[PDB]
Amino acid sequence: AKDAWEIPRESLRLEVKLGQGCFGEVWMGTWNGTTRVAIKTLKPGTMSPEAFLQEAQVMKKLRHEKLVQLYAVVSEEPIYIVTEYMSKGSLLDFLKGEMGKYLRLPQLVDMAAQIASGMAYVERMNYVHRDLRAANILVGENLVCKVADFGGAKFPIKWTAPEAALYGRFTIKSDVWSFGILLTELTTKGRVPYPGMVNREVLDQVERGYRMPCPPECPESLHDLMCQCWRKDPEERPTFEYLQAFLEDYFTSTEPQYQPGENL
Ligand SMILES: COc1ccc(Nc2ncnc(-c3cccnc3Nc3cc(NC(=O)c4ccc(CN5CCN(C)CC5)cc4)ccc3C)n2)cc1
Repeated sequence: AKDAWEIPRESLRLEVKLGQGCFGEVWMGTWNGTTRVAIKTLKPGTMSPEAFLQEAQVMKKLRHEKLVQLYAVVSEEPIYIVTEYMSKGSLLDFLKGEMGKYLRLPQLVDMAAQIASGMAYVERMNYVHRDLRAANILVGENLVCKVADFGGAKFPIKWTAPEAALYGRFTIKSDVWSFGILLTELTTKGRVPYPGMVNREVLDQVERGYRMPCPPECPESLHDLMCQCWRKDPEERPTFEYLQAFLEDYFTSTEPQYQPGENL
């Protein structure tokens, strides 16, 4: 006796290795021979089985067309987590790669709108992401983007709100700060934010009120949105609901005069 999420081990086929960790592996493959899936492995005796199925428990109560969807679990060791497959890989890779170069503002704002949509769901459900950035966004056909999480210790300090990096105060509002940084990533073809700066200068500078400038060819109105996401006070930051609707309507309500340029 166990979950309706459980599947028989023969229904899974692991076709292509998408990468490795110290806790296991991730593969693209097939489920019931018909459906393309992403499959995550737990190397047994390298981390708690309970600690691995934590994610799966969380992903069970999560269901949105812009969050990576859990498909199934093999909940006894060797454990397996199975999700939908996103054919185009990370937004980060997609932005810097050969696709990057044809993306203009209308595709990029649309992508931001989807991510804001997935995040407004996270907001509605009172969850926190904690590592929102282009490396945790997945791209599918048709420029579908979805919010993922691939997993102190380390720090993506550059994407992380000050009250979070410094005192561990992670909220939906610290995700909003990150979303602002993700907007720069989307407008610079995936360049690392705060160019030339290192972690300590970023922390020193942002604390004194430095904010990245408007990217080249990015409308000021979009840079203003970023700046609202970067307000010193976490509660001055807007909601993802606001963000989602601002970006959906962008080319009618905010930049109706927009003309394509060289990069954006
Ligand atoms: C060329 O290169 C590639 C690479 C990838 C792909 N296509 C692909 N499509 C699908 N998934 C993967 C994928 C790749 C690598 C690792 N994981 C992947 N997906 C995946 C994702 C998850 N989990 C999540 O995304 C996730 C998302 C949100 C949450 C919410 N929490 C966040 C944490 N908070 C503190 C609480 C709330 C929790 C978990 C679990 C299991 C798997 C297998 N790749 C194609 C080509």
